[PDB]
Amino acid sequence: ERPDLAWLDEVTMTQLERNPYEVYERLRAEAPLAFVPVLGSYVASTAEVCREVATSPDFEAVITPAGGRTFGHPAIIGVNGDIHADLRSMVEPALQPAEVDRWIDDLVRPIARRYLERFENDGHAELVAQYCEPVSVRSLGDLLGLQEVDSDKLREWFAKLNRSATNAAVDENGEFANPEGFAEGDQAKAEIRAVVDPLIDKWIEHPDDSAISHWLHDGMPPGQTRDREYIYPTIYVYLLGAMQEPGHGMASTLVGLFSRPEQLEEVVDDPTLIPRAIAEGLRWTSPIWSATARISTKPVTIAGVDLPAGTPVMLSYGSANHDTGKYEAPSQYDLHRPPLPHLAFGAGNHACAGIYFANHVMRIALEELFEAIPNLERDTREGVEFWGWGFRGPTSLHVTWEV
Ligand code: HEM
Ligand SMILES: COc1ccccc1O
Repeated sequence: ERPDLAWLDEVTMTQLERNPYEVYERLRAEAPLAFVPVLGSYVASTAEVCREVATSPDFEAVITPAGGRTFGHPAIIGVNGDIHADLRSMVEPALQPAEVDRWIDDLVRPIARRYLERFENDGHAELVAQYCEPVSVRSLGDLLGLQEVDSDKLREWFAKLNRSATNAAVDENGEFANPEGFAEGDQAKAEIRAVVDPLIDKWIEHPDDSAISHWLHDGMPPGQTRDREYIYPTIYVYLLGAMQEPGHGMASTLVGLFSRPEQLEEVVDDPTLIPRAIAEGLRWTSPIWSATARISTKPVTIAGVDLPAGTPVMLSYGSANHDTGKYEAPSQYDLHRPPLPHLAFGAGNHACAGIYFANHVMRIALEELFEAIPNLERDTREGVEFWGWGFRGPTSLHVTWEV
């Protein structure tokens, strides 16, 4: 235990979920690599340390403890070597930029319009539930082959998997403090199995253009498919973050723009600025805030800390994206910040595989929103609360417009 960091013993899991930025501002200054007792792990808080660990030859991926309890093996985020190479080859075809550009407009734009048509003349909406989450899940769900799974159900599953995979608190002995918090993750997985097993049965015999059919068949000898137990953990990884994060990025970008009314006006007037607005939104409130980790494979010294082999380090990219070595007043959303590197998609061989797709989902969603409701305003009678340490985003976004 590091003596000058004794204050970390009193940091709680609830504090980090409600708002992790004050604790992490101290970590960035005091200890860029620091052991946080309630998380049971070293955490990397600065841009230099996160990028170093994520790209180091002396580290490889490891799943967080609660992530492992939630996803099992081989989750694409938690494995390395030949298995990781295979799972990357499995997921990459539909995410290739030239491929996304073929069909992303015809996928997302009619989905955004469908959800907008439900409320665009109301004069009020809660955009997280009514727009950002539905467009995110319906887009990806259709790409995957889950057309028949309602957006309400996809939203419920990612919320249960989020809480399970971020159920990280440990007690004085390093044991999970809230073991009952994994039960709703187990229940989501059981429901997913009941829906998806018959789809896999069908795709094995009758392949189609759905992404999960391609995960079963691509790259395989004739008449063979990847075993469903081998792909289900990556299906679960998708049904948490890939379903959740484009909605979170959309919504955080909107909260940021509302916080800078002159910048919201600029972006509504000039939608070619939407990609810049989104990149700043991701830096400003990173959707994947501290959900992944790496483990040393040899003894290594990082940020002055001598780590043995086998040491996990959580990558708190959402903190690294407020590093004041890189950014001026990072807690302020600013469209006009210079377009600098950021870590909201991670780094290294385990960096996000879906960046290009995700950026287009968020872009098309915001384009359609501002076209439909150009006089959109935040409802300032309602607070926006952000929640989450592992995955972070606004829990609601009440808006109003003159009808
Ligand atoms: C704005 C939305 C998104 C954000 C901010 C985001 C961010 C991230 C981050 C931070 C990681 C971990 C990287 C690391 O540990 O260094 C990651 C991993 C990953 N993401 Fe994205 N993600 C988003 C959307 C998506 C979508 C929509 C997909 C799929 C269609 C996707 C697929 C993946 C995959 C497959 C991985 C695992 C990569 C690996 O471990 O090799 N992401 N993402
Ligand atoms: C793409 O989904 C994830 C990325 C990182 C950690 C958990 C996820 O579900």
